[PDB]
Amino acid sequence: ADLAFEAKSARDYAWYDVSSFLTYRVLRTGELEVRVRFSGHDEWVNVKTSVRERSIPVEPSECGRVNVGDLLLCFQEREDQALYCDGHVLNIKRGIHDHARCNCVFLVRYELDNTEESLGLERICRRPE
Ligand SMILES: [Zn+2]
Repeated sequence: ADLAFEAKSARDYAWYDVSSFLTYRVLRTGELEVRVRFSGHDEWVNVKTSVRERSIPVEPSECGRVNVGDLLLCFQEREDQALYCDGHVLNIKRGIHDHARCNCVFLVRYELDNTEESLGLERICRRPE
C-alpha cells in the first residue's frame, strides 16, 4: 500500500501527519526544504531531517517487536497540550496479556528535553521495520 508521511514541526518539535506536499525550495546553505500541508496548517520542513515515513501503531500481539533502545513516536500528555514526539525505549516491564490489550510498560526518554515517562503500547508508534 501507498507511502504516507509525518513531518516535524519547527515550533514544538513534534511530528504531524503530512496530508500533502506543496512545493520545495533550496537554501543558499544548500539544504532542501519542502512545504508541507498537515492533517486537520502549513509549514516549511527540512526534507532530510524533518520529513519521514509515518510511524506505525503496534498491536498487542506485536509488542515483542519493540525493544530497549528503539526509537518511538510517543504520545506525550502534559498540562494543556499533548504532542507526538520522539523518544527512546530505556527499559521494558513485560506483563501478562493476550491479543486484546498490551499491559507491558515502556520507560522512554524524550529526545528534546531528555525527560522520562512510563508509556503503554497504546501511546507509542514504532518506526517502520
Ligand atoms: Zn505487551
